[PDB]
Amino acid sequence: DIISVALKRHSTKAFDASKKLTPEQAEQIKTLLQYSPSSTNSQPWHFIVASTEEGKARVAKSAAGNYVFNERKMLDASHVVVFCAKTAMDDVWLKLVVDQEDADGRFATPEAKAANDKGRKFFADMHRKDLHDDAEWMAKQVYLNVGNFLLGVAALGLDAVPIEGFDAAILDAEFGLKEKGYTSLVVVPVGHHSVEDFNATLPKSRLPQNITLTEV
Amino acid sequence: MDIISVALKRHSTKAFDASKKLTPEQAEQIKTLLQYSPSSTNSQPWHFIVASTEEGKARVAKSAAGNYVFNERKMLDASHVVVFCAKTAMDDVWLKLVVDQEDADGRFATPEAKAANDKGRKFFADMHRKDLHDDAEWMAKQVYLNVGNFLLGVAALGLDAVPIEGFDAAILDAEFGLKEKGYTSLVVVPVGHHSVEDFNATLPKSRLPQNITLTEV
Ligand SMILES: Cc1cc2nc3c(=O)[nH]c(=O)nc-3n(C[C@H](O)[C@H](O)[C@H](O)COP(=O)(O)O)c2cc1C
Ligand SMILES: Cc1cc2nc3c(=O)[nH]c(=O)nc-3n(C[C@H](O)[C@H](O)[C@H](O)COP(=O)(O)O)c2cc1C
Ligand SMILES: NC(=O)N/N=C/c1ccc([N+](=O)[O-])o1
Ligand SMILES: NC(=O)N/N=C/c1ccc([N+](=O)[O-])o1
Repeated sequence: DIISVALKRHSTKAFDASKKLTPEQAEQIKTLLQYSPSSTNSQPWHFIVASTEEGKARVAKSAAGNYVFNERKMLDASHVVVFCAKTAMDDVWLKLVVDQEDADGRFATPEAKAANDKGRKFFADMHRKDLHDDAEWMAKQVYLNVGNFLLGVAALGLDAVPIEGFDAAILDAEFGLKEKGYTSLVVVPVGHHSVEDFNATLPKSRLPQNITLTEV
Repeated sequence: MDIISVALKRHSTKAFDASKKLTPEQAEQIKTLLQYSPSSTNSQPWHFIVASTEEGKARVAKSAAGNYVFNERKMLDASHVVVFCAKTAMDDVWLKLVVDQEDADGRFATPEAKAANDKGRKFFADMHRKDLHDDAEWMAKQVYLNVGNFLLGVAALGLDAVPIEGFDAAILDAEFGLKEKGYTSLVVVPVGHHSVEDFNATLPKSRLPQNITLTEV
């Protein structure tokens, strides 16, 4: 079941470059990215899915300097997902989200739509006008998406590794993200592990629940 | 179902049936999901409060105050309610705890492997706690990743849930003495079975189209 998946998945340290996702799997990973929940359904994100050699090479430019030992993961995997967050929460995006919810038939009346918009703005304004942490708030939603994604891809029988060891300034510049209103946060190569993936057979290790978990 | 079915079917439950409890097996399963989430460097910079008694849930629900009152019943009515907390600072005792646990579990072939893993972990941790002074946000991001893993996992178990940011973290922290223990509350997730008042159970899901959010290269 899903608990078996959670207990058996791992962060892949080396990919077999001959092993590709099926077209079906490639569509399934896009669906996972799209259907993640987020605060107010704000979906404050953009994904770059690199599957060509040229595309993956562009992403791998970010595995520079002290991050060079992540480069092969980006090159050898089948599909490499760059998770990006918006850099500021703007009204046009808030309108885009509520209009999409309306198109999907979530509102019975104009009043219901207006109440949803008002509630979304309560949370958005708390972050972007009061706390001034909307960049962080949106980034947190993207990390939530990554968590959904890693479990989902494992459940599809695919290997992956989440990567923070990359140069986001290089990756942003490579895809012109800043000027488009986004910034790169996590890179996740997806594919099938190779024999060089020493982590595939190592035991999982987590802190005991008697440290991390209180029942009340 | 496959996992894509779960992703397409799950929803944020707006009202729970307080008579429908998790089985003992399910209660163990949700704790496993919390524990086994990945995180940057396996830093696991988190604490979970799992409230299953009516007394415990009532206390968590004290945080649904003021502008957050319309999340109160979700917290009272679900079988189990999980409070996801992050560490407020990444200290060296914790970094040692994590590498010592990895060693106990058998991840290192030699003392040199263990040292190299420790060195690599500190490379990342020090970038945040020393260069950028943003380790609190870095750790909070790992907690959000855990929440994403959790919501999909509990849905795949056939359980309803809702992630909640609409709560007063000052009240919740004080209620469980979190700050003085070195933690702060970020997300509350009631888990159980929806009630007849869950208007969201039958509404269509809505997401932005991929032509807006997704570029293939
Ligand atoms: C946000 C995030 C960033 C990570 N960055 C890297 C990375 O740059 N390179 C790498 O090899 N592993 C990376 N990892 C993998 C972690 O070390 C791994 O998740 C952790 O040790 C737990 O092991 P598991 O993923 O096999 O369960 C990262 C994980 C997360 C969650
Ligand atoms: C971090 C986070 C916090 C949220 N906070 C609340 C909340 O306080 N109350 C609530 O009813 N729903 C909350 N939601 C639910 C979102 O509105 C919901 O995830 C989004 O509309 C997408 O719908 P779905 O979860 O049904 O797919 C939150 C979701 C996330 C991810
Ligand atoms: N943040 C969200 O996604 N949605 N929040 C919904 C609600 C409903 C009641 C409250 N509340 O804060 O009382 O937040
Ligand atoms: N951040 C992590 O969890 N683990 N990182 C592992 C590695 C391995 C190589 C690199 N790197 O940055 O080149 O990071």
